[PDB]
Amino acid sequence: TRTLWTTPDTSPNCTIAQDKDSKLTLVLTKCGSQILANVSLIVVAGKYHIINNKTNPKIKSFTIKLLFNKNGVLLDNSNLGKAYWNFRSGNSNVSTAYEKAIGFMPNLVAYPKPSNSKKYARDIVYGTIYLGGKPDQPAVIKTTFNQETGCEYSITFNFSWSKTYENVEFETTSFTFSYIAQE
Amino acid sequence: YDTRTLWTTPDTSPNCTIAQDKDSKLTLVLTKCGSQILANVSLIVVAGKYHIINNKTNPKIKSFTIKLLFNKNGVLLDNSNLGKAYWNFRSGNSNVSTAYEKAIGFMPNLVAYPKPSNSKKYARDIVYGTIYLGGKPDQPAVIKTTFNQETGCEYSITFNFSWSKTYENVEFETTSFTFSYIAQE
Amino acid sequence: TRTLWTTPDTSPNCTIAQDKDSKLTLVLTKCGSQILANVSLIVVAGKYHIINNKTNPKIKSFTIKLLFNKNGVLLDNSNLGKAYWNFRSGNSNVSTAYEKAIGFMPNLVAYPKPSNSKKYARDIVYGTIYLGGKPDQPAVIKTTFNQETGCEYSITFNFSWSKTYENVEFETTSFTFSYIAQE
Ligand SMILES: CC(=O)N[C@H]1[C@H]([C@H](O)[C@H](O)CO)O[C@@](OC[C@H]2O[C@@H](O)[C@H](O)[C@@H](O)[C@H]2O)(C(=O)O)C[C@@H]1O
Ligand SMILES: CC(=O)N[C@H]1[C@H]([C@H](O)[C@H](O)CO)O[C@@](O[C@@H]2[C@@H](O)[C@H](O)O[C@H](CO)[C@@H]2O)(C(=O)O)C[C@@H]1O
Ligand SMILES: CC(=O)N[C@H]1[C@H]([C@H](O)[C@H](O)CO)O[C@@](O[C@@H]2[C@@H](O)[C@H](O)O[C@H](CO)[C@@H]2O)(C(=O)O)C[C@@H]1O
Ligand SMILES: [Zn+2]
Ligand SMILES: [Zn+2]
Ligand SMILES: [Zn+2]
Repeated sequence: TRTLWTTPDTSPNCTIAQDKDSKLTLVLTKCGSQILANVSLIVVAGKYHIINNKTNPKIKSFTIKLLFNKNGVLLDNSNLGKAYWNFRSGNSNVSTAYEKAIGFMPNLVAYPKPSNSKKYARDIVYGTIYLGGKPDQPAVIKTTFNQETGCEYSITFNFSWSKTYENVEFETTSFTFSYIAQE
Repeated sequence: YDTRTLWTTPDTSPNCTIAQDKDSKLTLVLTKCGSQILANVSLIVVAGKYHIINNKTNPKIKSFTIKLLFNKNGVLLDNSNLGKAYWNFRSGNSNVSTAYEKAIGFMPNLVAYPKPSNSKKYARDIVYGTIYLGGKPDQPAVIKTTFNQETGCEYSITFNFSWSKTYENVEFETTSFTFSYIAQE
Repeated sequence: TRTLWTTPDTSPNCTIAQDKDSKLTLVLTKCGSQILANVSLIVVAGKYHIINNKTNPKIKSFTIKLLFNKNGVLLDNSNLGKAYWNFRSGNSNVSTAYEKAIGFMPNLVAYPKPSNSKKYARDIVYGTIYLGGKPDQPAVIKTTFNQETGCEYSITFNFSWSKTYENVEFETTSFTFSYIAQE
């Protein structure tokens, strides 16, 4: 129960533009009050698989959202599929879907839901990853905690780039970050 | 201090003094993962000289420092910029009710990061990161964290915030950054 | 056995271009399914000790390799010397070489060895460190998992820079990252 993850294989588990067009590899490891997170993305098909901004000047970003209920269970309207998001067992998952993962949720006092109170930037982490592992192909991964509506907690990953990439496949290096846990 | 968390609490009540009393909330979370401490930090400035940055009217205002000084037992000293009242081991979204007396396992390692001396000062006692003001991607600032370089204490963690862009009336409140350091014990 | 490391003093323990020309400080802490890593480097002598790209325009990168066998034991072709890598015991290392550390190896499903199949970028993490701690002296540390031959697992650090440095001592700030563990 110390690690929630997508499993480390490369089987598509995420829908960005079309069904199962990407494998989001996400590992959440609970280190007490902080969750240590490691993430990467491989797009395998669809609109975001091969980026060509000469042809499509406007395709410059996309978002992957993980929505969770009060028990920390993933809601089906998340881009990530519920099928293989579970507690780890070896290189796979436990046989049964979990019913509670509140200790992996982002803290609501640190990262409040939208309200009419002042919105602070501490609920965002910025990182840079590299497409195809090439140092001159950076893309920004912006992670935001608890800013989606229709859920009790949320983790969203926005990927964007500013260079005019020509036939660059969207598959990334890995990024680590952490966040304060709800409990 | 097996896997405990030493923190500032996650609320937004000012707990730090940069230029004037209680002008900011430093949110700092230190979690012990054996020989390394996993740290998560962000800063909200609410008043004073560093609250709203205008480098067109004040081009020389480009950096400031927040210092956490600790004694031989890992206890935070009162002359640190961070206040002592809400820096303690975590209990729910708050702190345990007794001030801690020992936290040596959360201190930066003295062999990895020696106190100042006339021996060579190696760069490994610094970690650099970039955070963003207001969560805007076009508003970077550098957070430089240095271990054990202050005097008047046994251990120290110093945060230096600086920026090179010429900001015009930009509120200094930041995104979060994670780093780790080698623990003393 | 929760931390494998190099002792964080300044005694040389690594051979880049000549014997014991550097001190790699590496700490690997097992946080369950993820290893939390912290690395820095001091070059004390030889070719990479003082960088002068006016004198040597093409000296712009070097690599430090850690190669491990099936039991997670460091192999002698690694740049890091075997006498310097062991589980922590206070501020030093245990007195006898360890026999197993498979739980510290980079996961082979997440990071496969080279083969005929498509190679994904998720087996790389990029970071930037700073020479002499100066903010205007960045160098890239690229860390790759399980891409070397002659071993069962590997962690390799490639240090490179794009600026023309003139008489700059190669000793760095520290970088943290994590990776998915084998067991
Ligand atoms: C710690 C850090 O982030 N260092 C940066 C560094 C500093 O921001 C700068 O030296 C502070 O004055 O900048 C580096 O890039 C320089 C580069 O920055 C671009 O944004 C700008 O468009 C260029 O004109 C040029 O200034 C540097 O090498 O000094 C990068 C380094 O990582
Ligand atoms: C992994 C990394 O930090 N990548 C950098 C990248 C590399 O440092 C560089 O390409 C060598 O591999 O540099 C990036 O920035 C570039 C500058 O170094 C260069 O001076 O100017 C470029 C544009 O003219 C560019 O800005 C890059 O290639 O995009 C930034 C990237 O994070
Ligand atoms: C979150 C992050 O990486 N932010 C970058 C920022 C963004 O990449 C960019 O604003 C998105 O469009 O870019 C910064 O640097 C800019 C350069 O990428 C650009 O080519 O030139 C700009 C000046 O005209 C600027 O230098 C930025 O906006 O400051 C750097 C920042 O870290
Ligand atoms: Zn593809
Ligand atoms: Zn304000
Ligand atoms: Zn010398």
